[PDB]
Amino acid sequence: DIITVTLDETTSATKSANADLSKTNEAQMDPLQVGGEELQIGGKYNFSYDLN
Amino acid sequence: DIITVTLDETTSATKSANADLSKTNEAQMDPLQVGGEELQIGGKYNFSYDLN
Repeated sequence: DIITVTLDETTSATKSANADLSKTNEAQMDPLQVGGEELQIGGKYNFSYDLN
Repeated sequence: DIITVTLDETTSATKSANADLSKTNEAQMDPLQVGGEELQIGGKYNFSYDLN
């Protein structure tokens, strides 16, 4: 038996995925000055730091 | 038995998170002058400081 087929096909598929991570640090301190002079810890260490 | 499936799928998912921290200090004092002369504590220390 003869049967006619209408070819009408349309398929479409998409997918996506993304990720992000970020972190930052910034800590800075000038040498501490008390009494007109620069404070010293130990023998050669200041009250200062720098992180980045 | 023949069953027709209509492919209609749509999924979407998002997520986000962020954080902040901040701190600052700024203390400054000029050398104290009383009586026309610069006050001295101990033998060599002023009344001044500088923090940052």
